[PDB]
Amino acid sequence: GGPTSSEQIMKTGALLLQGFIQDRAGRMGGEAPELALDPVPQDASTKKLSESLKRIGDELDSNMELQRMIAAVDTDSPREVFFRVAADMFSDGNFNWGRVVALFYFASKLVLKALSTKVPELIRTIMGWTLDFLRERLLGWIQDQGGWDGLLSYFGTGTWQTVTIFVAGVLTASLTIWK
Repeated sequence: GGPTSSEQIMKTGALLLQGFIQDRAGRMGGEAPELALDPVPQDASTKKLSESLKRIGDELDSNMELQRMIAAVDTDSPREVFFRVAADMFSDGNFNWGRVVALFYFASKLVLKALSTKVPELIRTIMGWTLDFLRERLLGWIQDQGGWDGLLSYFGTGTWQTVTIFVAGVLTASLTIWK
């Protein structure tokens, strides 16, 4: 399977994270135009997947408990908090798509806080952390699931707002451990 190839899984991860960031920070992704990361085009399927992730992210953006905990995160040096939260969400050795979405949402939120200073740098740095965690911890599971396509089934039509309560809850819980 082509979507089961590690290269395709990484590329879709990068494109999903990029689109998440370029929604609330605008073109240039970061800031400095000579350092902007080009938006790599999405095929129809990846666009459907990005649009779904946008709506789930918008729902998470209205979860005030989650937003309070995200806001508490120091974005000067976010290495420690990012990796502790990422590890914590997967510490039971299990995987599900809600945790993946929670991770990519969290990564994108951290970048948009670092919107203060060094955005193209924090964008690259946090994107790198996220894709490294994807490759080291999640890629095999995504391969065994047949690619990114399975994400949509986790939220279901007409139940995705219910599912997002549980997504917010796992991310909120991890951030509480590091509060």
